[PDB]
Amino acid sequence: SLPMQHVHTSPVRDYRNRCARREGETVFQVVVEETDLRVTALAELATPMAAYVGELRAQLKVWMEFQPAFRHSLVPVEVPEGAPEVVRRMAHGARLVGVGPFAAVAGTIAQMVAERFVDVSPELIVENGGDLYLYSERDRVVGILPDPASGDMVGILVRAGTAPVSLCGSSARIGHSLSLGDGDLAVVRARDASLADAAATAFGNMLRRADDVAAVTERAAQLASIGIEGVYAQCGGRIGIWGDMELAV
Ligand code: NA
Ligand code: NA
Repeated sequence: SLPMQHVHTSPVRDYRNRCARREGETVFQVVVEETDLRVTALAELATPMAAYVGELRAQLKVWMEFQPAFRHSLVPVEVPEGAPEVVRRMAHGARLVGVGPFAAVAGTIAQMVAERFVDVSPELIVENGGDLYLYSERDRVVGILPDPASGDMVGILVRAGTAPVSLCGSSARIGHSLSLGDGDLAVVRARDASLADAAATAFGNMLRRADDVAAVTERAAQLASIGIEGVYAQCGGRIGIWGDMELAV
């Protein structure tokens, strides 16, 4: 789904120094209730991946029973050391940009699923709605939005060697207004998907009019020291880009 879909290219860089074993990439869907993943891997992992997602989901359900204000908080929430990993990572990402833990759920799940299986699939792309986690040794292009006029896809380049990384977008579907120029969208790049996902929410919230685009790229630049690597912001015909954001068309 757009935004954040792997788009197939032949790479200019491909630091896999062997390419025996695995050039064959498989693509499958992991669906567990309302968590819906699209995965590109070197092995067939749908089954163990659904079991793992099921488990992360159970932990959140249990944590929500214990901390009733967690699910709908619009502000940072304190969590103890004994809390589940998924809960702690979302809470931390949300606290860095001053939003609620659930603003980081989808990014957190994509990165954790990816971390759990990268050992058996060193090429691995986990797409969770508008959030995407990538491990890779070649150039990869992550599609953001189509250009209706051009007739084709606009994406962000993740150069070989720079993954693992998150690309997290402020909207999950398109959209209905969502295309190049048209419709509000923030996309955030960071190693920590909890931060990228919470930031995409914070930046999304701040995009109300054209003039807000500059407030987002400026704010993203302020957040470089806590992990923010780049931002793409679109609103009201204005497009602003900060940091490590090279577009491929
Ligand atoms: Na997507
Ligand atoms: Na978010």
